[PDB]
Amino acid sequence: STGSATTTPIDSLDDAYITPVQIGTPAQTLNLDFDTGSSDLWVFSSETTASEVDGQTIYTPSKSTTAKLLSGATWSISYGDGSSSSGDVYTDTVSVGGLTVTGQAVESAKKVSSSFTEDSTIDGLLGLAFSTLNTVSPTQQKTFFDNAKASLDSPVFTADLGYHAPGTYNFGFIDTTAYTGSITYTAVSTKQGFWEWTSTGYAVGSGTFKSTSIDGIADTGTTLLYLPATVVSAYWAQVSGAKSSSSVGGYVFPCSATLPSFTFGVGSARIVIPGDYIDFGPISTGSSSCFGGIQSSAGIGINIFGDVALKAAFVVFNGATTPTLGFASK
Ligand SMILES: CC[C@H](C)[C@H](NC(=O)C[C@H](O)[C@H](CC1CCCCC1)NC(=O)CCNC(=O)[C@H](Cc1ccccc1)NC(=O)N1CCC(N)CC1)C(=O)NCc1cnc(C)nc1N
Repeated sequence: STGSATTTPIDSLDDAYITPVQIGTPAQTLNLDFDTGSSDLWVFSSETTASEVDGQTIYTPSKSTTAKLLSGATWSISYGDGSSSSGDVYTDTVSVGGLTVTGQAVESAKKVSSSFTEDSTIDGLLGLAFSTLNTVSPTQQKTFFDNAKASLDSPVFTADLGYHAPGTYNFGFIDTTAYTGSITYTAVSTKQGFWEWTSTGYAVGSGTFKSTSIDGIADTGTTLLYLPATVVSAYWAQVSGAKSSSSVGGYVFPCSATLPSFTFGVGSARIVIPGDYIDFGPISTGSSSCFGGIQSSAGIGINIFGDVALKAAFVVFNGATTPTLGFASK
């Protein structure tokens, strides 16, 4: 079996992408953020504190006939930017663009951090990392992809994010009409529970390619691209006026400057990110200073290939026994 769903940017900056998901019987459609950097499927619901919901669509367990409370199970997660959510657990039917999985763990939020409440376009998350990161206690639960793996024509899923436009999430097959040239596969380390791989190097603009190993994770749930201090400093040095701002918390540049492209290595292949992709707008309404899409990871503890890098490629997440990552131009 297979499934295909359209993913849409939440705002004109591509800060995040939402995908419609059918939950329960009869279906209750919620727009979730697909996150390959987490392994929990949580949603706003009729249980969430009333004061913590501001326009999001909620899931109503009592309205679903397939819904069933997972007695004693609880969840609690906190993300890299500090956001947090927690609540109880249910099992129910979940369909993503045709692909149906019964008995999927649906984590119902009882508490959500203020950053979530302020975000009316995101109804919840669908984690696509490795099941080892699931926070359901005391009985860990499997992810949606893990649950469908056995029924898919191919234990894979693909990410095709668009720049200032809609994209596609496919489950169980490769659309050979969606990319150009060949697909380059690279080893994945599942040790930390992430889609962790190693880039082979980089280039700034038309500069010479630098051979250097960069260890990072493929995370659709992260907006920007976070690389080592040395790499990031070399990029912004090619932009007149750019500088690291203490007050803003990152690299900023004059809104009128042209950004050079950024190249990252996949094996012997190279993926090119257009400079337009790296512009994230005025730091503040009306400002002539703009925020950069490539920032330092010196503080994170790991490099992150977020949407900024991913949307420049057709990405294959091969969940075989020996998982791999596939990158192609498009
Ligand atoms: C089981 C935890 C799980 C693995 C967890 N995983 C993650 O945090 C990675 C995951 O991909 C999450 C998923 C996000 C979380 C926030 C809401 C949207 C989804 N990603 C991040 O945290 C990346 C940092 N945040 C982001 O990149 C958000 C994403 C966003 C976009 C639109 C609207 C709202 C949020 N955007 C931005 O920060 N920016 C974009 C806008 C730009 N103008 C400002 C910068 C984790 O590592 N948590 C850290 C953690 C906490 N506590 C402990 C004890 N250990 C930990 N490792």
